[PDB]
Amino acid sequence: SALRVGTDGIYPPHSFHAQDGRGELTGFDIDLIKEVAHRLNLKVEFFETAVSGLITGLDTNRYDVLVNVAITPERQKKYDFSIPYIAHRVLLVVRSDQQDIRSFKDLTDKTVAQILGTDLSRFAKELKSHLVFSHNFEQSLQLLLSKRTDATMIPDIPFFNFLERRPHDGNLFKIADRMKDNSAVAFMMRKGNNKLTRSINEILCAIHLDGTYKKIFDRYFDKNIISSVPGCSS
Amino acid sequence: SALRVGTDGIYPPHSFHAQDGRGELTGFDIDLIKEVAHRLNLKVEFFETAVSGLITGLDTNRYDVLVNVAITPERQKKYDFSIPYIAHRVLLVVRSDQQDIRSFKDLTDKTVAQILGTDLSRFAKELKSHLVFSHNFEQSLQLLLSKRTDATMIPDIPFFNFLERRPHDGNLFKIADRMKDNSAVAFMMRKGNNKLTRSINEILCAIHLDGTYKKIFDRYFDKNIISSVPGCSS
Repeated sequence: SALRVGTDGIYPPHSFHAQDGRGELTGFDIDLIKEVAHRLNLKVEFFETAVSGLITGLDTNRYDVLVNVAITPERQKKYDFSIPYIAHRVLLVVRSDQQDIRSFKDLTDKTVAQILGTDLSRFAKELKSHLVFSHNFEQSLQLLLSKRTDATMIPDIPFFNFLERRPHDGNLFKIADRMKDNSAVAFMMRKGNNKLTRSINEILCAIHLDGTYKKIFDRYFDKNIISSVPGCSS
Repeated sequence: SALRVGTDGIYPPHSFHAQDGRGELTGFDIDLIKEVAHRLNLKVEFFETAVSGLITGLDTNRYDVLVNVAITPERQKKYDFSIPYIAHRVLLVVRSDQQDIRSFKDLTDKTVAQILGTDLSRFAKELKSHLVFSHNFEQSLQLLLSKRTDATMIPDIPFFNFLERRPHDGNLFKIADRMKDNSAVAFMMRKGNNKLTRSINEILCAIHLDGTYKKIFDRYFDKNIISSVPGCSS
């Protein structure tokens, strides 16, 4: 009777602690999965783990659901996904006065802040960038400001949240490039609980249809900048 | 050897026969499921079936996949769905001379063309319209133009396709209302069909990532008018 959810609560606006990190867990993905659980007549339990350990807790049955996971073919082979519930676009962020980075290709031989254990850290490695590993988005941006790194590839959702919380810091950063396509994000689960997946999917449609999706979406994000996914019918 | 696909082949641009009905099946959804099948090393076999029998056909095990199905919570209770591959927006279309229909609510006691067996048919009956049953979108619009009905609730994809083929007719119609959300569209399967579903999903991700999705989409649709879904990551 519990839905067990793994997350790292240092990632606003997805998953963070209220009162500048001192209070209860909150965020878009948190609110959404809690609403799902309640509609399934389940209590939600959260577990907080460093990002580089999130998948292994799922693998070893410490919890059942991971939030905010980008869908990839390798993941689809090994895990089950909900229907997508938001999308992000990857941005190439540099200091506002940087002049030698105009594309993802220019990251070769440059120093780049990425989160250990992520797909973007692997892409940076494959580009022959020089990586400095950060604990989260905030730290990636701070490494860029301090000049430890010259760039960071960061999804739009957290970057724009950063700009809303710290608008006077905005002038220190610019977007040099961005991926041509966005990427679907879903809840990720172990293979072999079709029943749970379908139930989550069903409730997600209901949440779109009665306006609850929009209410949770508008609590965290600006619809002029961040993409939603399509709604449902019936 | 074969992927068995049910479709109704009088629905451009989704599924239709080349050379004015005489040639091969083609269309956005057709090309896409053929490309999926191809990457799975399967031959495709199409079972042409009227809209009113598409979902019952699937119940009846006459084929394994249905194309171009809107996701709804009732459907997700009973069937499996792939991740969404396109979205449509339901429009309320009337003649440009109509004076008394300004919302979906105004369809009570009006005569409306809808297709037997669809959610929009059911909606029309709930509103207490008088229903004139159409056999496809083309006939829904012709019933409207001929004044045998005063409205049809129709998705944007086929409506704009109609205008594209009749480039001087835009002024014969107006959109009086539209649903507040667009609607996710996916492949539908019998429940239990979890390995086929996974396979289709991994393949859909691949098609987005290598640009093939964009290629098929641009073949049929104007991206300034029709919504796509998010891409994937790797």
